[PDB]
This record gives sequence, structure tokens and C-alpha cells, in this order.
Amino acid sequence: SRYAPEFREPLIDKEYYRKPVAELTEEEKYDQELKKTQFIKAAAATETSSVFADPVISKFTNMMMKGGNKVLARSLMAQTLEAVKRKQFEKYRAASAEEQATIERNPYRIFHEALKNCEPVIGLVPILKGGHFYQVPVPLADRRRRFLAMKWMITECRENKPRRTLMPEKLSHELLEAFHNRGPVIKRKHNMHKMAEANRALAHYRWW
RNA sequence: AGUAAAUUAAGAAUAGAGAGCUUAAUUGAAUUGAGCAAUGAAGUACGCACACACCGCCCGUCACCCUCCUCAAAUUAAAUUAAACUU
Ligand SMILES: [Mg+2]
Repeated sequence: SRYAPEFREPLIDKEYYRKPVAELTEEEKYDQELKKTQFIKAAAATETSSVFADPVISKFTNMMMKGGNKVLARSLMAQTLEAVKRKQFEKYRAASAEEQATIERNPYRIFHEALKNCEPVIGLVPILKGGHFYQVPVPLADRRRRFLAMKWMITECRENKPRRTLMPEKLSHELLEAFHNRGPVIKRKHNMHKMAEANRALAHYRWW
């Protein structure tokens, strides 16, 4: 890295800086005073104070990008969100007043609740004990649990789709199916959890 | 980490000749542990009949030639003795 270890990650929260001084906890108040005598990293090209920037969706975009084609990957995510909004508007208009209440037309809220439905609480680590490969039930961190949900989505759509279907049409159809706990990405989570019960007694081999 | 990946340009050398090489630029990620059971290294302790240094040293059965010794059925071979007393 070209940043020395003494550099601090930038804080790009607009409201945080403009809060009244008394509203800030003394711990936060102390850090701000310390940061005045430190070096701050430059903000990333994609780090902005925009009110429409969601870290979860921005991360999902980077996991789809191939060869640094951010314009294409962002376009694919923009087309997906729109394909989900247009799919719920059609259902909402073609539904009764009672049914209309339940229907969710926010694509950003369908994406977050979809991913969370696919996240697995426990995973598996492959281990070779006595020249035999065993996978031991592991408890997954918040970072490993989130990564696996996004990875499983980007892999079901990339591979298990018809040749002429497009990613905005497969991903939209999968975010909505996961949003209802019916999709194949949810089935992957159910299989992972079910296998952990099979290897329930083999967690002892853990050394880490 | 401006890394990987992807995409460009130029240069060396040639008369010409690389999908090779050198260099410059662009776009631009994911991830980094509740680590040491193992693998390797380092440190400490201990062991060593190894020092060619464990790809070490090393012990028995088995296999030819040669040296010495022992036992043993028998056979024969030479060797080796000592006196006893009568009249
Ligand atoms: Mg040439």
C-alpha cells in the first residue's frame, strides 16, 4: 500500500459532522479531536455522501464485475432493480385492494430481505485428518455469512440460466423468489445446514 | 491494491520475420483466521552404536572357493613299559 499505517479511513457521513456538539458521545467527541492531528486517506472514487448509496448493493455490484468493467456491472444492477420494480408494479396493479397492501414495490427492500433469507448461520471447513478429507461444522462470522449469500446468488444466475435469458431477468427473478423463501439459492442454504447436522459430532477436529 | 483481472500503446533487435520479451497507460475487484492437527523453518530440552553423517549404520538364514579346528564308526601303524622268583 502507498498509505502508511498511520493513515485513518475517511468518515463520509454527512449528518455526523453537522450534529450539534452536545449530541456526540464523548468517545466520538474524543476521536474527532484526535483525527485533527492525523493523516486521512483520500476517499474512494465510489465513496460519496449520496443518500441513495447502499453499501450492500455496491458490494454486490463489485462481486459481479469482470475485468474491471464497473460500467457494465453497475448497469446490470440498475437493470435488475428496475426489472424488480416493474415486476411488482404489474402485480400491484393487477391485484385486489386487500392483496395490494402486502405487495412490496421497493426494490432496495426486496434485495436486502432476499439476501438475508439466503445467509447461512453455520458453514463447513474442509479438513484432512489422517489422509482423509472431512468437513467440520463451523460457526460463521457476520462477514462470512454475508459473503456466502451474495456469492450463491451471483453463481446461480451466472450458470443455471437459459442461454438467451439475461442477468437482469434471472437475477430479478431470483431476488424475488428468495424474497419469498422459495428459490434455489435458499435451497443451497438448506442443504448446507442439513449437512452440518450430519457432521454434528465431527466439530472436535477443529484446531483454529 | 491501483494489485489481480481485463483492455491498449510503444520499444529493443531485422531488409523482412514472435501468439516471445521490455516498458508506458487505461478500467478496476474479491479476500486476509477464535489459525498451528499436520508440513517446513527457527529456538530450547533430550537421545544417538550416525560422521560417506538416516538415501546412515547394521543383524541372521541361504549360496561358491579357500584357511584352521573338532567329533566319530572301525581298521591297521608304529611305538611305550616293568618287574615276579627257584636252585
Ligand atoms: Mg516483429
